[PDB]
Amino acid sequence: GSHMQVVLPNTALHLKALLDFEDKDGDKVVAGDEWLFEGPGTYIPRKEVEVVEIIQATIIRQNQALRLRARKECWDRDGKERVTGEEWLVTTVGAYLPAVFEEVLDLVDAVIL
Repeated sequence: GSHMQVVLPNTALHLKALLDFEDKDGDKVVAGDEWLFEGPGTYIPRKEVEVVEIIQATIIRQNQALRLRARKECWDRDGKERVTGEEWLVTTVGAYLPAVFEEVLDLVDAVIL
């Protein structure tokens, strides 16, 4: 195992959230959630989730941003199993964060000056 690491060089890894979450509101997970993690340097393997895959940085620019939206309905970004309507935007400077259930919709050049 690599144990907790340090702020990666603008890279991210895919983690799988393993936990029994039963909610009567209409949304519940059963040991089967997974998502990408940018800058997981301080990420540690906790029973709650488990390291699934890893990704280095090498594709974005210094301002280009990538807005991605969920495709299924179980990929949690900050640990909150959201639905396909949930989406997140990546603002890395020279990297590449391929989500798992969230696909990209387009590109957005950020402002440098």
